[PDB]
Amino acid sequence: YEWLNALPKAELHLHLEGTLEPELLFALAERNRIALPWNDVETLRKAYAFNNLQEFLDLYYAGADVLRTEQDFYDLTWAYLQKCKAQNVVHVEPFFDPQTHTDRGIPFEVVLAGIRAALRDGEKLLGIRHGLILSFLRHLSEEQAQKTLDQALPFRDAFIAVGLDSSEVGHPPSKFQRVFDRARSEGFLTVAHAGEEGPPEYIWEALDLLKVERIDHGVRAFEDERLMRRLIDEQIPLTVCPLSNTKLCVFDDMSQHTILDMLERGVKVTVNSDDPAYFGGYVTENFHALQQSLGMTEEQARRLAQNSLDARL
Ligand SMILES: Clc1ncnc2[nH]cnc12
Ligand SMILES: [Zn+2]
Repeated sequence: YEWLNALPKAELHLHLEGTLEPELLFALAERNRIALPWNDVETLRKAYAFNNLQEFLDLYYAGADVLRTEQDFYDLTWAYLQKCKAQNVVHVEPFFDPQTHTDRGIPFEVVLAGIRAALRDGEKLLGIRHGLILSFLRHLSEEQAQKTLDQALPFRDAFIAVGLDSSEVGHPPSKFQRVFDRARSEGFLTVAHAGEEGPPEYIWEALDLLKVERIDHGVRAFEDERLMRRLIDEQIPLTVCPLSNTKLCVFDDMSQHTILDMLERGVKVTVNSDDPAYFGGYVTENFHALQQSLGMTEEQARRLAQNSLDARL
């Protein structure tokens, strides 16, 4: 572990809202004077049992209530930048979900201020380079996304890419092709969750329609050889999330996980923690689960760590 923790890494698939620890959640609630459904930290922590993506999501959004002030968004981001320091993540390209917050009345500018501040502290004090990614909520309309992109236009230099998360199945990338088109046009790079719960088809759609620069998750590509051959050939990065997939039941066990398999095949896979407060591990704890349940070698360790550097935007 300490050896794994010492490796230099990049984290390219990480949702800031999913770094919200039960302890922080209770504290922000107290500061904001909010009566929580949950009786204590322990009761909330026990609630992190999932049978799929949605059950997690419903919870994950409920937690966003305590996020209300610039200082809230600072605290959340800075706490994660500190974990990055502990685990020697020297670089971050994190997600946030503007709509989760703006739809609750919080001004877009407040959300951004607190995160940006934290990120500045991250680089000047911690030596952590960052590339903020703005994610669209895919269960919601393209209209709503467009409205969000309009909010982001004045801020466009704060974001290296637009992303796409939330309930994957039944909301294909094609749903958002116009806004993504428009985003690239306004000079955004792009990325997307594809093939977490949804079919490989969604991953071709991400590559070709949404013109992503990397596939987030992407594990279900394993069912599609033609796709595999493309991944391997184009060296398109995949931001894979071990704990997330186990917690969400994408795999029934860590021993069933295919990330090493892909790696030995030449796929440019990376190790990321995704929603660390909900999956019980930051990036180092992900590498470690690989070692424990799949006898990952120090060899493959260094290799996955290096891909995360290579795949930076
Ligand atoms: Cl991994 C993932 N998939 C869909 N929605 C999400 N929100 C935070 N992480 C997410
Ligand atoms: Zn994710």
